[PDB]
Amino acid sequence: GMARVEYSYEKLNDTHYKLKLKVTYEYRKSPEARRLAEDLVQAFVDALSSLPFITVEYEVEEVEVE
Amino acid sequence: GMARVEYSYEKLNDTHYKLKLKVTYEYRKSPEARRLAEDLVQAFVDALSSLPFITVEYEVEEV
Repeated sequence: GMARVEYSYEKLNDTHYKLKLKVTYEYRKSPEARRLAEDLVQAFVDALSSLPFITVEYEVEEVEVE
Repeated sequence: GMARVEYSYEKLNDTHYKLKLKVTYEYRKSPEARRLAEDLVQAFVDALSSLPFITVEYEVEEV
């Protein structure tokens, strides 16, 4: 399908960067692509949240088709 | 299909960091899932690598 990731981030004094990711993707009505997209986005979520020197917030947006 | 993202990192400064990623996935015979997995990886990477406080090194493996 197709995917997009735009972000907002904020830097305050002595406070590690705060990051918000907006994840939008289309799975073209394919169940395997939907399962794989949710598993992969979640896998990226677990990797980025674990980073201790940055605060990560998420917004995921599924789209059936273009 | 299932997917997995291994990760590591190291300190460059107290603001700049180096993030390493290893993405593994399967597409379950679905062409749409395969391209979607790759577009998702490219989107995350381009977004993270555009952050001035992050440098990204990554590899992708199919299973």
